[PDB]
Amino acid sequence: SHMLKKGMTTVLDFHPGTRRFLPQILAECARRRLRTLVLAPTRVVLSEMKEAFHGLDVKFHTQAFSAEVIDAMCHATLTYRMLEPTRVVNWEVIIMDEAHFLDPASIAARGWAAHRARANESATILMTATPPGTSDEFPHSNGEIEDVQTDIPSEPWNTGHDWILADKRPTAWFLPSIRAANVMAASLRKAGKSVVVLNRKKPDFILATDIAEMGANLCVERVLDCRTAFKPVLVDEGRKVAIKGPLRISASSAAQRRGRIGRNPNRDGDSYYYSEPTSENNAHHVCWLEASMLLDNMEVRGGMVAPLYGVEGTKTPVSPGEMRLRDDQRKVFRELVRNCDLPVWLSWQVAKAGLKTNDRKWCFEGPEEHEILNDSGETVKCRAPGGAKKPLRPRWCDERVSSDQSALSEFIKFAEG
Repeated sequence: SHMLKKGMTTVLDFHPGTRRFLPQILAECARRRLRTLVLAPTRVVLSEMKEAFHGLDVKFHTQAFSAEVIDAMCHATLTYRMLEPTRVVNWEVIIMDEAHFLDPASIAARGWAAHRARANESATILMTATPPGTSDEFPHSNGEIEDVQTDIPSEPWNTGHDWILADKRPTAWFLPSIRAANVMAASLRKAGKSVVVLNRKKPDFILATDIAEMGANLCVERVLDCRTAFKPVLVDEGRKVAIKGPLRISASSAAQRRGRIGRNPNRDGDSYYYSEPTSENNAHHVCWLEASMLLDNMEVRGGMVAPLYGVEGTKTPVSPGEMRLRDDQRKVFRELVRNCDLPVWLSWQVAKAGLKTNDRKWCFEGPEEHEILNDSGETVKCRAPGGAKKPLRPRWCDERVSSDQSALSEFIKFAEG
């Protein structure tokens, strides 16, 4: 009942299925004239807020926050302004929608918002059906759900899975990779089905690798779940970032994938098919340390140190405050992540070293074991600073910059300029 009181932290575990409650809690924020911050996990959810808030006086920051008692923005848009030594904003209420996403900016924002609550500067409200620290693969739903443990193919099949296409309800299918989704998509369309592939009108199939691109608009009665995903994992005693998979997903991630169906109280019998078990052993995933780096470098009133939120403090391998940088170090760290589209972990390695954004030498002073290949198997090479064609070796290896042709291409454009 004291949601909007400074010092209060409140988790709201509404059944899935932004359009009803959030407009109301913002209204009382307006009547109380409390400076409110509304955080969204994705640009999709942020756009749905624009429609849901049309009768409200809310400032949306769809690109930057460089300047109305309610502010609405994405987690990343908040994290990156906090990386600058700038004017602190006394947000008295902080509301986070879908406070369960596990990208580093989302995690660090939870610890940031949770810190302002403990510091008595803000009231913090987290909204998610799967709060952090919950590990239940089958939580409550509005309508009853049919759970089925069964073998689900990852590649197209010519025998033994009649039940998939024999069901006619609109279906969402979570697959390990976009490559698998694209391959599967063509095989389902040659089978006569309508397919839509979500990536960076009702189809018979919607294929995606996560729930990030899915708004509340999506209408689906059945979910197939490979329950796997590739992840950026820390390897080699934590001095390299490698991509590994297909790995198991956590119980909350499977609960969120399953949460796409069962949203109607009137409709029972929605079906969720899965095979793989889940796993919570993910402390070696790089996103926790990347969340620490970000949070241990976001501006806070008083310059104080904050741990990650709740159970997410157990997952990070460092200790609160450990990844803080000097301001001159940090501005390269902020500039490299924001405008050069480089992984958070890698950008922190250059800032701890002391190099500068326009200097691209570190792309070259690396050992040959750090050399990057291509899809055809050859070793790529590009222009070093000064026009010298010198070989491409990162001083710190982060396999995210060479995961596909699109990655190392744009990583080369970073090396050349």
